[PDB]
Amino acid sequence: AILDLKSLVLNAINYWGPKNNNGIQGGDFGYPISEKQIDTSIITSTHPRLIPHDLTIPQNLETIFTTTQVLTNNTDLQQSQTVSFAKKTTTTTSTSTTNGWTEGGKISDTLEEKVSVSIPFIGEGGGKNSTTIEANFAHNSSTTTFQQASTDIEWNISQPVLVPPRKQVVATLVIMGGNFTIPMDLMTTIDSTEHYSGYPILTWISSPDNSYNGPFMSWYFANWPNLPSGFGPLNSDNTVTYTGSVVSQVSAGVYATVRFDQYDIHNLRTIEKTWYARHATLHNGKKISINNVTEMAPTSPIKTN
Amino acid sequence: AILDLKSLVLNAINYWGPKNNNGIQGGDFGYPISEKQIDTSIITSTHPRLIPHDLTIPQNLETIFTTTQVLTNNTDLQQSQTVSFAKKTTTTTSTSTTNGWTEGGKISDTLEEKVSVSIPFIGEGGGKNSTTIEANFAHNSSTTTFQQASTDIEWNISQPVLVPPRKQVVATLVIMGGNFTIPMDLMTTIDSTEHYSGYPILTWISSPDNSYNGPFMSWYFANWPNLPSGFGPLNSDNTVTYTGSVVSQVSAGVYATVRFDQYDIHNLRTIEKTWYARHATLHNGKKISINNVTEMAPTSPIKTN
Repeated sequence: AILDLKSLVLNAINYWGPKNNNGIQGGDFGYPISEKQIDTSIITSTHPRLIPHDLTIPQNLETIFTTTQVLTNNTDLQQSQTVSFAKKTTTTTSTSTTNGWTEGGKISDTLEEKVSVSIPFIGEGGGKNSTTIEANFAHNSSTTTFQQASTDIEWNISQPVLVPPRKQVVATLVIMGGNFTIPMDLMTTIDSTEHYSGYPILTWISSPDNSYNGPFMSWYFANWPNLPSGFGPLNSDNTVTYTGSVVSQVSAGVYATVRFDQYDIHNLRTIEKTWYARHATLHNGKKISINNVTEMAPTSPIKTN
Repeated sequence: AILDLKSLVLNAINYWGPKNNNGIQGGDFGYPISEKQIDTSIITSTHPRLIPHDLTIPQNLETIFTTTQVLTNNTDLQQSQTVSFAKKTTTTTSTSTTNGWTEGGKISDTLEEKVSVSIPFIGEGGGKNSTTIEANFAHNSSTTTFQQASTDIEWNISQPVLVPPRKQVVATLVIMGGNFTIPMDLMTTIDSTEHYSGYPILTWISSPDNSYNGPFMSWYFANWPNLPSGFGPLNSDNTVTYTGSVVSQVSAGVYATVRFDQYDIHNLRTIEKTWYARHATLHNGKKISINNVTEMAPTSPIKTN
């Protein structure tokens, strides 16, 4: 859930009040105090960090783009030709907070973070592969509403291919992608715009006639016996880190292959020969063995001793 | 357990052999082959990484060192004196592999890694605190035997203290430490000293007369249907990462305080007054509010509006 930090602060104040006056020397604030006697607008959220719980089970992929290039040689000499693809695709992430916090109902501005996430994946025919993708993730600890972010990438594939005399070679680019659900921790640190004696002031406590006030320091929040589980200990700078959580839905292209089909130039109905470029290209630009993502186990010759 | 990678490699070879000869073009290796027909000594373990599963429950501490310094003023003028402590302590870690692997029973050389680990801790009186310690961890994926490592640190505490006329002030240093059990992942990557077509060769397969051989490439290991769970997919460089595990026992000093007791110089039997230095010192050298680790809630004055 999205916890109401203002309510929790009020509850902590009303716990300590009758016991030690929240450390304030003097005053009659009239415990239990009303929410009208505090003002938590000075609370800040700092150092936000998404920490993915990286996927380990190889994920299924689907074709997300396919296109062709036609290469022709109507001469009697073999020609070294070059096939080049340049395709822009957009990775999308949709991130929703499961556990988070808000100061009294306030919705903070959504922030964006680049995060590296593991993408284990299955090739055509069932091959198991591992890679990593860096993508933009939007996040907002104050609401469960989905936060969208886009990351544009470019698939740049260049390939020399030997085109025999009187042949047409068709090159087919296929990009495989998937939809992945990635849970992450979302840590945010509670601090304040105001401090006293080294402690964030989570609110001032006003007397019922608003004539005087005293500060509510973070020590009293961190050490409040009924503090909910997601709130951490006092940090070395007297802030308190909340360990929240999100789930992100990630739609991304993962790898691309190039297939070649050769035809007699006079008969473009019948494929004479088919083969793949020896490497596939990953999202992150790395090249991997084509055998890893197709039904072609790698072969080798015998060696004499 | 410590898996026998040599046995697993043999099993993978004998799975694929009758089906596609492990991709080797020709030869009669006589499946199922004997362990005598392989040699996995070329397998390497690379990129070892300890990844702690960081502790979140604040841990209990005990006094691990205490010493004193005596400051004396037999004059009629207050004196600003300085108390200084310099104490060396040694953090120890003892790390045992739960899940790992060995090549045929071989025990690799133990390696050492500096790792940062979270240390949530409880102060005197119950205060909750958070810190981090960097320490040496020894690790060895090939054996369950404990691997020890030491990390020396220095506690340097310097404090001016105002000593009234005709008083003795005794400064007592107390260092609190604990014993923590930290589970970690231990990732190691399987590679080889030899490669063919971009793939690590996990072994050569020899004919029964040792007259010829063919390479067993990593593709066949990663895609062997009975591969045990800890072995990952093919990486982008055709290696295979094993996700192993260790448990480490960590003995470390966490924080230090300095207490002052004041006596009339003529009566060293009766404490007149006691107070603490306003900050404690952490293992990592940072200073924290003394209130965080003692039974002294922070106080504040009232402010007029």
